[PDB]
Amino acid sequence: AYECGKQGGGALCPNNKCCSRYGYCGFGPAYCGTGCQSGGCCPGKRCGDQANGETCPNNLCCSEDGYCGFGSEYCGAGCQGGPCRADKLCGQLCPDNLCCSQWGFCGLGVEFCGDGCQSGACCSMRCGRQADGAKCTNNYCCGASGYCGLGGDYCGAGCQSGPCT
Amino acid sequence: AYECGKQGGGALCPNNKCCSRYGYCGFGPAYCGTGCQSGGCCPGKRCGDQANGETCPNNLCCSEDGYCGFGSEYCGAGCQGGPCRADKLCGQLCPDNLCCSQWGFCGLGVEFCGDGCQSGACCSMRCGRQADGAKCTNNYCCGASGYCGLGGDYCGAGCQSGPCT
Ligand SMILES: CC(=O)N[C@@H]1[C@@H](O)[C@H](O)[C@@H](CO)O[C@@H]1O
Ligand SMILES: CC(=O)N[C@@H]1[C@@H](O)[C@H](O)[C@@H](CO)O[C@@H]1O
Ligand SMILES: CC(=O)N[C@@H]1[C@@H](O)[C@H](O)[C@@H](CO)O[C@@H]1O
Repeated sequence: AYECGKQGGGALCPNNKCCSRYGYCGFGPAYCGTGCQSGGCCPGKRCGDQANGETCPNNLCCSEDGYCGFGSEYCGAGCQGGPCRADKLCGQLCPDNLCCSQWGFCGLGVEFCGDGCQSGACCSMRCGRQADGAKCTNNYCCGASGYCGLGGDYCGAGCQSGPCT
Repeated sequence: AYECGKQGGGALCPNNKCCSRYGYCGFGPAYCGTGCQSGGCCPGKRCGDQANGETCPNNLCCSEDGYCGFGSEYCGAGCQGGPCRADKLCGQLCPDNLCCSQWGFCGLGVEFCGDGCQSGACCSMRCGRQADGAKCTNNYCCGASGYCGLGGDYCGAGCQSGPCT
């Protein structure tokens, strides 16, 4: 019956819906208040230096104060994670599986994850016996066909390297 | 069994994991490629004026070209949805259940959702008998104890107004 959070296999709710302490999605104090696991919690979840490095769920910004949210107070000056307004440098893996572009910035989409992607959720990174025994980054699995990724297709049967099986 | 997407009751994957066309979470072409439903799809999902006004899942930015991603190319100049680097005004709902602050900016966290929150995922917006008949915004439900929210706790038993079931 569960939808989200520790009860629901770590799933997130769509459209910033809060995951309650009990593992269901909604808005209002029952969901977003005490025990809120993810989504638009109020107050925001604790993040960054103020929670042992933990990033914000649902790609929220981590404020200078170490709360999760959106707006200039969270993403602007002093932002310490999520889609901060500042460019995010890498080369230092990108947080939360963001791609590190060939030019050393974090992002998602083909400019980051496509040609020249260094690490993170690259579109098409080759590995294993199809790529000279090359390893995957980010502790991803090498799939049977010698592509990097995660999930059963890469970590399951035929997995060559990384956290197989 | 299913984790995400249409098969998984609309759930998102954590940490920008792609939801495959079959409703499981992963990375690599099988998850992020053709039929990717959410997460760090490659290419990015279509969005905004190239997708009938659909917003990006997982609070990705919608680029001026109508793709979902992160980085300056997506959130910077031309950004048409998600956590764009530009401040977002409201007064005129916010997208994606973001709170419209008392000052007329969209965001999440207490500065937006707390005291003076006009609409969206407000922390504690009063409604119903306890608020002299006041209506919720966003087509939220007014719960039994007179707060605005969504989910079973608000739309279910005791729901006073909005789309009660
Ligand atoms: C794909 C990539 O890494 N692009 C970056 C861009 O995100 C960043 O804003 C800019 C800063 O000068 O440098 C590059 O163009
Ligand atoms: C395309 C898609 O649904 N991929 C899933 C994969 O994520 C999952 O972990 C595995 C176990 O069922 O096999 C599937 O095909
Ligand atoms: C809580 C709130 O609405 N704060 C906004 C801030 O997010 C925005 O960047 C600024 C623009 O001038 O106006 C206010 O300070």
